[PDB]
Amino acid sequence: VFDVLEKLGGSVYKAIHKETGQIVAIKQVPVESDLQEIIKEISIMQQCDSPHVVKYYGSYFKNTDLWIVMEYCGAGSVSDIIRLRNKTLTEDEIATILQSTLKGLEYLHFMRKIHRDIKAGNILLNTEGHAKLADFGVAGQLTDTMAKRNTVIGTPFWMAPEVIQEIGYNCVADIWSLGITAIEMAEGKPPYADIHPMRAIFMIPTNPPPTFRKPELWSDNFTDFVKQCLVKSPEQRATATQLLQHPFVRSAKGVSILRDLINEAM
Repeated sequence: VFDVLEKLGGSVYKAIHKETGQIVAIKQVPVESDLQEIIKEISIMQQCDSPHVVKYYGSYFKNTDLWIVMEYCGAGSVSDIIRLRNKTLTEDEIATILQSTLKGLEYLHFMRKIHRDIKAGNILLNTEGHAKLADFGVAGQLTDTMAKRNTVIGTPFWMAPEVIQEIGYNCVADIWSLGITAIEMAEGKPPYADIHPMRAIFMIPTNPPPTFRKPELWSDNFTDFVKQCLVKSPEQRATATQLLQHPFVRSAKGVSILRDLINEAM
């Protein structure tokens, strides 16, 4: 049923679906492990149907292992691509990638889900250059009787001020994480990266919004895009829908402009 090839990363494999020839990824996890986040991730992906979100195809038991079958993203994460090439991204490459990422967020947020771990390591590119959100293992779900989440969770440098403070928060926590991700893609690491993450988390609520390390390298469009994402007040912060109309994003080139990037990395 599945013809497993090489190890890409328990662990991840490339495989063919012998009934279609379609390539998939199969994550192998031993059943006797902590499956808490695997369970949450799959429950969230099962509810999603979007070309900007990694798809889940199903699960199997095999010799005391659990095999999870998922959409295959050939180029890997944006973070991998940056390491492989040893180069940060250009304004155009970032505008294209984040346009698709924002369509993913617009979809999730309409569906009442907060990803909670947006960062370059969790945006995946397929070989045609289409970005997809992955890794839903700490995602939150809003409901009728729960209009805010309050769990302090995510990855420290990318966490929104309101997520760190005790107050509840909603989907726009992800928009803060996206601004940090824009900086990470342009500069190679998030603000506060050289300081202890348990120290940085206490600074995030009290400090002014982060800026670019070298403001002179970047256009006014890109500079303004990051400013809007990183508005400290959650109630004032732009939505994903609104940011898709931002001049930095709405004029983004087609995915053809990432062909250099993928080819070089792969």
